[PDB]
Amino acid sequence: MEKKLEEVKQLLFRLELDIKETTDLLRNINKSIDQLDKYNYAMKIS
Amino acid sequence: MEKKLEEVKQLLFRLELDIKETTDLLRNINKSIDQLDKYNYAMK
Amino acid sequence: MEKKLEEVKQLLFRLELDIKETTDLLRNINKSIDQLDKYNYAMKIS
Amino acid sequence: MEKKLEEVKQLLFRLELDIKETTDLLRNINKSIDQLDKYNYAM
Repeated sequence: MEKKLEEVKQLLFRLELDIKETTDLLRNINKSIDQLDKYNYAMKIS
Repeated sequence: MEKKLEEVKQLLFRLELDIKETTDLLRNINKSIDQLDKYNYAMK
Repeated sequence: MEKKLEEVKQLLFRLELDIKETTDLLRNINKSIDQLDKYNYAMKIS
Repeated sequence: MEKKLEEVKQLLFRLELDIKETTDLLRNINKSIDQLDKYNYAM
């Protein structure tokens, strides 16, 4: 079982990395949309 | 096996916290996107 | 920008579903760990 | 943003593969747990 638990641990590390890389990409996208927000605020509201 | 179970239990929980942060970010992005639609509605 | 955000919306939604599947999986793993703990503890106090 | 979204697509693909691989492993672990219980009545 301990062998199998180690296999689980290694897959959890993979999922953890998947989420890390995905979140980093989301932060990039988030900044992009924030810029679009500020642009459209200036254009349409102010 | 006790220690190994603890190892996995700890890692599971840390990953749950990470995923929570991802979910928060998703919420924020969706709110920013909704803000854009709001400008189209309100400007006009 | 329109269809660019459309694609964003599609990806965000796909990710939302994948996150749900991941969190469910993590709870399922935790259940298995909990059961293994029950057996291990039973051995320890025997 | 085009290329960043493509990278997101690739990460979702990898995530989904990894979810499936983990699900498959867990199924096998749960079978072992069932065997533990099968032979647990008499310690």
